[PDB]
Amino acid sequence: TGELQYLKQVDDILRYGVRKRDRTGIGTLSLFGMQARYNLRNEFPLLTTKRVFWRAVVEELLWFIRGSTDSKELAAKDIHIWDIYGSSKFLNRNGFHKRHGDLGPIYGFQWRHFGAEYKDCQSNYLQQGIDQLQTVIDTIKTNPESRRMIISSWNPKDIPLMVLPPCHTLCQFYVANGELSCQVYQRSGDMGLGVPFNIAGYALLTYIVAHVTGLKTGDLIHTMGDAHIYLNHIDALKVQLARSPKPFPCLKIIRNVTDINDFKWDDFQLDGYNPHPPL
Amino acid sequence: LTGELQYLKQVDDILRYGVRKRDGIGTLSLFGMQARYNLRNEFPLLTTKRVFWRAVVEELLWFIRGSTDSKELAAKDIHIWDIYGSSKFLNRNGFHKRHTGDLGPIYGFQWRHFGAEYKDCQSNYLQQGIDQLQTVIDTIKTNPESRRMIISSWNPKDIPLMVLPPCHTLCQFYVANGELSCQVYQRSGDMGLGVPFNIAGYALLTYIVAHVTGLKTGDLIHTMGDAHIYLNHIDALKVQLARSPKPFPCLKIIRNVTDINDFKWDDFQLDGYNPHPPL
Repeated sequence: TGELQYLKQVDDILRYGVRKRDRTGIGTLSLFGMQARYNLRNEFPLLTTKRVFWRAVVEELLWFIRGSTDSKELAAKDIHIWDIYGSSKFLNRNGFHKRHGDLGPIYGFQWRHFGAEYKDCQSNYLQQGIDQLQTVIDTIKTNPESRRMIISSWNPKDIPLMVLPPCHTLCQFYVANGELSCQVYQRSGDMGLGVPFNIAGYALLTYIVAHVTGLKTGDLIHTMGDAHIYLNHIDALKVQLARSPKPFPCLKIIRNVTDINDFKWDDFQLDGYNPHPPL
Repeated sequence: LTGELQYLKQVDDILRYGVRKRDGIGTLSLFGMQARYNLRNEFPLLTTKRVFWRAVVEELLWFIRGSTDSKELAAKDIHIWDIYGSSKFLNRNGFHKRHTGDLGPIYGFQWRHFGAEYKDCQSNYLQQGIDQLQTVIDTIKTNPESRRMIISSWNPKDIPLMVLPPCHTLCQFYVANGELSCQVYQRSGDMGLGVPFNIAGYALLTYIVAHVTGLKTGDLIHTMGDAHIYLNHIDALKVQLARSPKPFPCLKIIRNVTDINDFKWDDFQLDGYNPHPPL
C-alpha cells in the first residue's frame, strides 16, 4: 500500500467525514490524525491519480533550502503559487506596514534562521538565528541514530509577522540500516492539492539528503492534523478515486552535490510519470 | 484496532521488526507510529502496567502554571526531575551558574511564555513572553474550527538551556460535534515507561480544556517519532503483552473550574483502575 494509502484516506474523509467549516467560509468534510507511510526506495511518490505540479514542488523546496523568503524569487521561476500573498494590496490591507513583497518569516526562514528579528526579505540573515535545516546533516554522520533531528516551522512570536502560519509544521529524520526516513507533521491538509504536493515535497527532501549523506532512502511518513475535503470537489474527487492509479516514478540525481544550498531544478531527472488527465 | 490494544501492536511490531541501536544503551526501534484513544466516557490510562497517576496530574498542573522547579515537585513526593535538577547533574554540562531544583524554559514556561527572556525560576515571568495555552483555550470559545490551534515544545532557542530537549514535541487540538480532540507528537518514547505516561498526560489535558471550555472530549491521537524498547526490559514486556488489557477507568472533575490552573490534585476522581501486577 504505497499509492492506496492516499486513496482510502480521502474515502474515509467522505464516508466517515464530519462537516466542519473552512477559514474561507466554505464547508468541508473533516478527519483527524491521518497517517500514511510512503516508499522512497527505488520509487518516488508523485501520485498518478491526478497530475502533480513538479516544477512548483522542486523550486519551492530550493527556495525553502536556500534560506530565501520572497514572492519574486518563485515568480522569477514562473511559479506564481505564492505571489497572491506578496502584493501591495494583500500585505497592506491585511494590516502590513512598510516593506513594498515580503512573506514574513515563512518556511525556510524558520529552517535556517530561528528567532532572528525580521526586518525585511532581502536583508541577509547569515549567521543569525538557529539553523535547523541542517543541524541534521551535521547530526546525520555525527550521531546517525537520534531523537534530536527536527526542523520546526512553528515559532509563535514570529507568526503574526508571517503572511500565513505553516500548514506543514515540522519534520524529523531517522537513520536505520543505511537508509533515511523523514516524517512531516501536516496540521492542516487538503487532500486535493495541499497534501499530494506535500507528499512530493517532503519525499523529495529525503532524496536530497540521500546521495548527500551516501544514505539510501527508506520511507516517508506523512502525518496529518485536520485532513479535509472541500464540499465542491467531492463529485470531482469521487471520479478521481474511480481511477486505477498507475505505478510510481523513480527520481534520479545527475549532479553529485555536497552543499545542501547548491541545488537547482536541472539536477533533478524523473523517470516515467504518467498521471491521469483532468476535466 | 483501538486503544490499548493498538498499544500492544506497536509494542508487538517493534519487538519483531525494530532496529538494534546504541545510545550508551542498546534498544530496538521503529519510526513513524500513530494510534487512537477514545476519550468518550473512559480515560486511556494503561492497564498492562501501573502508570503513576499523581505524577501525571501534578506534572501537568506544574506544566500549566509553567513553573519549572524540581523543588516544587519533590515536596509532593513526585520526583522525576531531581536527576535533572540536582546539583551533581547540573554542574556536569555547564549549569555551574544554576541553583538546585532549577531546570530551564522547557515545557511549562514555553507554554505560558514563549520567545521570552529566560532568567530563573525564582523570577515571575507574567507580563512577558507569549502563552501557547490560554490562547488555545480562548480560541476554542471564539473560533473553534481553526486548524492553527497548536502548542509546540520545540524551541532551539532555549534547547541548550534546558536539561533535556522536550520528549513530546507538540500537540494540536480539534473541534467537531462539540468534541474537543488532541494529537500529541512524541519525538522519542518508551513503550514500557514514558509513552504510556504521556498518553495519560495529554489525555487529561484534553479533558481539562474540554471541561474549561464546556466541550465534550472526543479522541486522542498518539503520534510518535522514534519509538523504542530497551533490551533492559526486552523480555519482561513480552509477558506484559501476554496479558489482555482491562477496560479503561473513568475520569471525573469535581469542582467547576472556569480557570486553567485553579485545578488541584483533589478535583480528580478516577474510577475503575485495576492495572496488572509487577512482573
